[PDB]
Amino acid sequence: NLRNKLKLYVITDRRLKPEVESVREALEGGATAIQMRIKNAPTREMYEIGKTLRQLTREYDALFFVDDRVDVALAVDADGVQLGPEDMPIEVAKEIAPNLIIGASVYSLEEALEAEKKGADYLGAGSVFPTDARVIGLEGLRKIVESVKIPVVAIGGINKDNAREVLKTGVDGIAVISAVMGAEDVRKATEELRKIVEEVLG
Amino acid sequence: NLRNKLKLYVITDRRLKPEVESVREALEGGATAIQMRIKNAPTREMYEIGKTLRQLTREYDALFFVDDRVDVALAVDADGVQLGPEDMPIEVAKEIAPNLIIGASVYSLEEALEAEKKGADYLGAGSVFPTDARVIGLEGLRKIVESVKIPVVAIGGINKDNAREVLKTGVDGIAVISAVMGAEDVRKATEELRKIVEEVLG
Ligand code: NI
Repeated sequence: NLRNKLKLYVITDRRLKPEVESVREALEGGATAIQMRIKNAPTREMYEIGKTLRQLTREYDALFFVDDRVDVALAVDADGVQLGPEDMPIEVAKEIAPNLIIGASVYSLEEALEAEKKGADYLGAGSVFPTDARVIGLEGLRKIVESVKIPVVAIGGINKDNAREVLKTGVDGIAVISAVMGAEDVRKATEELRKIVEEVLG
Repeated sequence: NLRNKLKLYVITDRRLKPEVESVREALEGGATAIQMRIKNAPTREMYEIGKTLRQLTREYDALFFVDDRVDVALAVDADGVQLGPEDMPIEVAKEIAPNLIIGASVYSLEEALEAEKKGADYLGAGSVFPTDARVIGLEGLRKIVESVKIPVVAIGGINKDNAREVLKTGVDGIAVISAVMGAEDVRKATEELRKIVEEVLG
């Protein structure tokens, strides 16, 4: 279910590659979850791209999340929304969007446990490595994993050279941006990471 | 109902004045509707300000709208959302937020008729005068008024000097930004406009 489909979590970055093409390649390569993350674009544009990503993810039986924007997630029938300290409070998103899966970006053990208490469905725990400027490291990531019962996706500076050490901490998934989106060959970059995920998680 | 509460429609602009302070003064001055219009702030901030303006508007029995953001409108229990060409499509907004009043920003007769057809509850028809920079003029405003059955609020370049001529096109209300938010005394500017509105519309 959710826990399994969070294993390889790929986030868009139009600074690096256009969303639709890059998501297609990531999905070809074995991404199990996609997050649309668009910093500054009109709502209509977010909606149109979101509709396309919702179709592609469905074609590959992948989960689809939108960063921040609950309106957009609702409008495109996304599986969920990712929420951080500058976003809609968890309890409020839950009220207005009771069927969305809520991911919470957390940067400390206190924040992890609080997000879980407020009803987050999974955590994005970071930043594991330098990339909020807070860096939790492998040690901090491991402590969050040990303390919470909801799924935990590691994030922050994760790539093929460190993915194994990250996955050894007990997380359910890794989230990547640059490692995939900034690659010369997006699909191959994703395949390399998915192999490591399969190797460590089983 | 809606039609009577659209008569003096005041829109925020933090480029001129902060929202909470200025909305209090406009409500004191007789604004009947307030629209929160914030560019480039975090969702958390939009939510916090929205909650305050929701409370304020209720205290003065004024309607409360949010520009663009259906998520924010839902989260703060606003009365409605205003939607333009770069925003969520009307039909989609109605699907995800079936209890919100929908205002449509329209800049032509075709846009007016299409928005009404799609189920807009009222129109923001403009720009009447120079202040999306499209200008429709008094004749274009009148034509819209003659052609649609839903309430029409005029917008764009409106002030105490041209407000009567605008009101004589048959609109249900006037929307102002600079005339009130750019005034030295926000309350007094709003009082003046409200009087003009009451005197023409009766
Ligand atoms: Ni390909």
